[PDB]
Amino acid sequence: YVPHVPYVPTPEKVVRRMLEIAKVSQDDIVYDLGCGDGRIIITAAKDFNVKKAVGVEINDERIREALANIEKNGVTGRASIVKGNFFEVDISEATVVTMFLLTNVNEMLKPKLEKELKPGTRVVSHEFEIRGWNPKEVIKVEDGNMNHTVYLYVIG
Ligand SMILES: C[S@@+](CC[C@H](N)C(=O)[O-])C[C@H]1O[C@@H](n2cnc3c(N)ncnc32)[C@H](O)[C@@H]1O
Ligand SMILES: [Mg+2]
Repeated sequence: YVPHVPYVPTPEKVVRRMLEIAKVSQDDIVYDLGCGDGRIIITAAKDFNVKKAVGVEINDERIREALANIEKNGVTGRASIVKGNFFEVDISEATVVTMFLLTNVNEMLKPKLEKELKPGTRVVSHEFEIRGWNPKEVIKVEDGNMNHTVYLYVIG
């Protein structure tokens, strides 16, 4: 089995602000690349009423959490998990893509996004500047003692 692996979730306030910044609404399909405990797709479904939210995650410890959290939050009808490497998972149906990634995956991520996402798709990232792209918005989010940066991109 896969042993314990540390992770970094996005604080709840930053999750909300990300979805606000991307103007997430009911008609949206939200994909979270590396969804961890599922909080972004759960909040999108629970608080922003999205028709569909899909979390992609490779770590089974995280997936087990996320699956339970979906039930605990009463959003099993609209939120789901895809087990896999998000580089290898089809995200083309997304109208909004969220990311909080702490490794240098920029060079790899850019071509998959341009290839699979339709023009007008919004990409919103927590402290992940996408090198070579021009952000529509760069927003500082104050979170108690903590500060965060959120980037918004619009495909095309
Ligand atoms: C920084 S945590 C963020 C979790 C969540 N999106 C949030 O903001 O609260 C990054 C997550 O991405 C997952 N991850 C990293 N690389 C991945 C990959 N290639 N495919 C799927 N998941 C990945 C990790 O296992 C971890 O759960
Ligand atoms: Mg932060």
